[PDB]
Amino acid sequence: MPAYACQRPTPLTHHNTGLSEALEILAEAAGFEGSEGRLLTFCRAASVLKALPSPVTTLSQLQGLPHFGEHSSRVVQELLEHGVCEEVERVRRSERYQTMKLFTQIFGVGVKTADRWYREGLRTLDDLREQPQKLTQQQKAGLQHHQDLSTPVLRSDVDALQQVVEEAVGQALPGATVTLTGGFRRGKLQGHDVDFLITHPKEGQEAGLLPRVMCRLQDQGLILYHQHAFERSFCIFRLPQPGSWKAVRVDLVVAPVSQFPFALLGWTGSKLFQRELRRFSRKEKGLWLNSHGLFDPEQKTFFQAASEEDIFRHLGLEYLPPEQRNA
DNA sequence: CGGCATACG
DNA sequence: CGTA
DNA sequence: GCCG
Ligand SMILES: Nc1nc2c([nH]c(=O)n2[C@H]2C[C@H](O)[C@@H](COP(=O)(O)OP(=O)(O)OP(=O)(O)O)O2)c(=O)[nH]1
Ligand SMILES: [Ca+2]
Ligand SMILES: [Ca+2]
Ligand SMILES: [Cl-]
Ligand code: NA
Repeated sequence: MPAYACQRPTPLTHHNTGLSEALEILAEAAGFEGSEGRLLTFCRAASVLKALPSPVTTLSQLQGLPHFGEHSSRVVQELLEHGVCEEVERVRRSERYQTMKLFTQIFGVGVKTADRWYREGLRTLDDLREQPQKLTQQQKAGLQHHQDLSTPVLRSDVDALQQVVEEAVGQALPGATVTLTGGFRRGKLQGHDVDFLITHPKEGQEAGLLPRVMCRLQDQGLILYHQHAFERSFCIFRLPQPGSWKAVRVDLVVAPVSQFPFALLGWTGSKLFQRELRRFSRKEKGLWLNSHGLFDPEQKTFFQAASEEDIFRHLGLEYLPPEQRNA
């Protein structure tokens, strides 16, 4: 078992679902307390279990796995012995956990805002709706649309939506393309939102595209919310339903074709996979990775990539298709 | 012990 | 601060 | 919380 998640395949479905879920509750709780280091360790330990070829049945099977020390091992031990880990259950039922989860799920609310609201004594969505002058415009939209946004987006909804985005994109810039990224590209049958990456095969033609796309989608009556030069838009969109519609979150991002493989890689995720890939790049290869490129700070040069395959090759990693990046 | 990804709106 |  |  290699130490970095980007060095091993992680499928979407696996053989240690209950154990990984438990560790991820502790990760999430660590994040609510601003403990990013402990969040990372618990996430990494969970991901290791996702990468195993069979179920963990005995404590000795953790021997030598990376990211399993005293704490993560005791969590697995208790689950294996009793079907339950008392620490995890105590977190699950804490008012702090439940409220921080509720608040941070709102579009426009992060951990820092949720925490402040918590310290002010706020506990429920109706507590937030009573004092709406305290909310940003983004938070107001998040709160109004919270119920629809809490419902998973189905993969079967996505093609119709991609077609409406493609129509708007084609008018904004003929020849521009739309690629489905995120968890759906990794094989997920549901997600909390849809992610589209937009480019054009002629370098430079994509400059100024996103505002033109957004104005057209808004003219079609499809945009319930958006922030508005820019290149990422975090939208709420009107998705058709039988006799009606529902609000869904859609992310749109533009990249020049030169950057497209880096953007595709980044936006395809998973989040842990990307953090691990960027950590690997910098710490093991001395190269700086982001969704725009890969930089050699000694040479002061950017690596040209025509494909995700190029990027794994420039990092000395075995290629993983999107379906094996579910770290 | 230091480090923990790295951007844009 | 929020967002990916 | 864990590695290196
Ligand atoms: N949410 C999130 N995504 C990030 C971050 N950094 C980063 O590179 N990404 C990449 C990894 C994600 O897989 C990708 C798209 O984000 P997402 O939240 O829509 O995640 P997803 O498609 O995998 O999940 P879901 O919609 O199925 O719930 O963006 C981050 O801080 N938060
Ligand atoms: Ca998504
Ligand atoms: Ca998204
Ligand atoms: Cl970036
Ligand atoms: Na939020």
